[PDB]
Amino acid sequence: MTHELISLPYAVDALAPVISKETVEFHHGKHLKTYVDNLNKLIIGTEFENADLNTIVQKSEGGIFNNAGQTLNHNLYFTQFRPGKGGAPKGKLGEAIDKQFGSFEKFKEEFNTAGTTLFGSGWVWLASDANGKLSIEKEPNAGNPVRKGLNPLLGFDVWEHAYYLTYQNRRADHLKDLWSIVDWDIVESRY
Amino acid sequence: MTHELISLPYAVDALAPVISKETVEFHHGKHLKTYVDNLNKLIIGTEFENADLNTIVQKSEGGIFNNAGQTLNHNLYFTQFRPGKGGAPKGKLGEAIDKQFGSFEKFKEEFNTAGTTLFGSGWVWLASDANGKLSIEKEPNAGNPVRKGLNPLLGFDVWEHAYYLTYQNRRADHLKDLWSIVDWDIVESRY
Amino acid sequence: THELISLPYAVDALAPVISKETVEFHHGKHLKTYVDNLNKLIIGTEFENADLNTIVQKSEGGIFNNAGQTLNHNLYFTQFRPGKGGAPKGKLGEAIDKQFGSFEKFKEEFNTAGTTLFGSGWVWLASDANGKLSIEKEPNAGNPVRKGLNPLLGFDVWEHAYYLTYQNRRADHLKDLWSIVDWDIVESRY
Amino acid sequence: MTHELISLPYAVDALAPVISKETVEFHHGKHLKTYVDNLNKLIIGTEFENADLNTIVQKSEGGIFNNAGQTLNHNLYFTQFRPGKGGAPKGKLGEAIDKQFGSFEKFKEEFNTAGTTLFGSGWVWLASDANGKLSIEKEPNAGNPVRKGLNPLLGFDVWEHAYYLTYQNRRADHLKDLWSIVDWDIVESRY
Ligand SMILES: [Fe+3]
Ligand SMILES: [Fe+3]
Ligand SMILES: [Fe+3]
Ligand SMILES: [Fe+3]
Repeated sequence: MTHELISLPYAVDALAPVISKETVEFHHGKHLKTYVDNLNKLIIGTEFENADLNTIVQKSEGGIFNNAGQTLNHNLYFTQFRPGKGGAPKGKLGEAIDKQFGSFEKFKEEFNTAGTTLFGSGWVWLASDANGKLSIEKEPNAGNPVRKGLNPLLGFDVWEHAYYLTYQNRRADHLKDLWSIVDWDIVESRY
Repeated sequence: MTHELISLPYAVDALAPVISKETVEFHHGKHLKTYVDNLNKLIIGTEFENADLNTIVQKSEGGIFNNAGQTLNHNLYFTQFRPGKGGAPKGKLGEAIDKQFGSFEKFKEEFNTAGTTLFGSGWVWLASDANGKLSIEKEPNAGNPVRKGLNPLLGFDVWEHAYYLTYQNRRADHLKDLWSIVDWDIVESRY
Repeated sequence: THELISLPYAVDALAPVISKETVEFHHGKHLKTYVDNLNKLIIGTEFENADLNTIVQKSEGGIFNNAGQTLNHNLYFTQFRPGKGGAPKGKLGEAIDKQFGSFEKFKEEFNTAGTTLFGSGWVWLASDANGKLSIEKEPNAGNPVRKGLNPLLGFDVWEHAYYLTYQNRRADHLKDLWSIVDWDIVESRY
Repeated sequence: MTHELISLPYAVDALAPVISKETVEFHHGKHLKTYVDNLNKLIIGTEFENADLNTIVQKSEGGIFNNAGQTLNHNLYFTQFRPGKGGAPKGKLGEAIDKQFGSFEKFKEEFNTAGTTLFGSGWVWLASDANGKLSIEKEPNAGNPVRKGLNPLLGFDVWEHAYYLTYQNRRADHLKDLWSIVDWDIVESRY
């Protein structure tokens, strides 16, 4: 079986200046493309050869997991952003964030802090369980909450390639700027 | 007339990371407010009391010119930017830039270079004469091309307060980044 | 070949008037550049082996900009010391007093001059041959030695000198500077 | 004790193009400075306030360890390079390599492979034990062989910030180019 490189729902420069055209090209066209190609080559002749992506992330180990996890991570990452959006979440998700975190602003800083204190490469995930309970997951390297049976809602990539060309060492500034391009209509639909 | 501090056509954090929320707050909320306040003070009891800003900039000198010039400069500066824009110019302007500079990319390095070589405080302006001929004007301090009878189209502020909080001494990096927030629709409309 | 002067104090010694981050950028990046540029530009010119003062006195354009800024900062950074301030004594103390009326009066005029300078520049306290004092407003890279005067005390009003801590509050910064001025060093220049 | 930011034994642009002037400015001037500043702040009032770097790396945990390990890692990193060097090792070290590795070229490929396959952020270290035995240690994130009682000889930084501005995703290319700027006289002196 074969996994495909996702098509971006927007132009490569649609997310500037928070995510530059150059970053999109490298992040999507080089990094993600590599994870997809690796995954495809590594699952041949294995029990994951014909499994759906989520099943692979939940059960694989080693190189297969690293590539499958990164593939799922970026697929979700790239499709949750849209220019001219941002703002705050409404409806179901919006209510749960206030109840569990007190307010959207309070949740944002906890999210940002989680992403900033994650040492090295990794991901910060907003996830939920079957009951709708929200949690903030700090996932080192290729980690994803589906491995814990959780539902990944919003993920911020803190691997340096996600922001280096524009922010260099200023990861904190990048995380606070990312909220401006989050399409909550897409995120709410994952809840 | 009473010159007013213009309202921003976007949110204070809309131009991050090229121009951060803090910088917009000080640049617009503090520096520009001071120029407007000083201008309103100095023209009292003078031939400029009831003149429009453009006339003041073309005919004044000394303190009146310094504040009038900075007011006009910043009013044009802040209104020319937008997030999710950038790119290249189109229409006659884009056409004129190619015809007169060879290409947009050549225009940029030439504009960037003028900005980086300006010693001290100043502005670099893309201006047009009555026939649509373009020129790059290096303006020390509060200078503006309208003083030469030209039409100011796009201006980059290289006073250190425009980029210090984020870039410190790296003026060149700041200039390179500015292109990503230029709303060419607005600039084309001035042509 | 000119060198980047060595600070006679720790980088965080002048905080908060001049923060640790500012000293690092002002001295470690800005001054270094003016020096690296001055060395480069004078190579193969009549100023290749002249002394800094003569360069600032005869230079033009690029060479002068970097020369004036190097001399300017050299006197700037070396005129401060933590826990000093106060008032001037001896010769200079009497001069200022006689020529300005009082020290408070002088500080006032000096602050106004610095707040008034539009754009980038330096406000300088200079002295002529007969020890007559004058407050010189120098745009950009200017320095009183150009006019054949003796530079005693200079405040850097380029925005990079205070923006990290004071942003647009230049006046507040100039009022605070007096607290870290080492008058003993200023007297030694008069 | 207050740890200092090490002085570079060469110009900031001496290592270009393998390590650009900008990468040195960001890598040494921003990343290393932050790790040092952070370390100095965290150790105050702790059992490590007066301890030497190696001791801190060997016994500390959490944030102190992360910053101390990165400080030690980078100090050895920046000092082992010199323009106009490279080549192969000689002496007791050049001998030990050829011996337990086959040849310098065979050690190189092995080292390169270690660095390219380390997933996420980390360091690849050539370490020596008490008897002079050589080993290639893959250290994730802030790891250093000193923590294991070994002697660090040559370390390549594979955190993306070490090569992204110039190589972007091409880590393998960067590791290949690193050999050209290694000063074996320095390395040899550590054995
Ligand atoms: Fe990524
Ligand atoms: Fe400005
Ligand atoms: Fe300065
Ligand atoms: Fe590093």
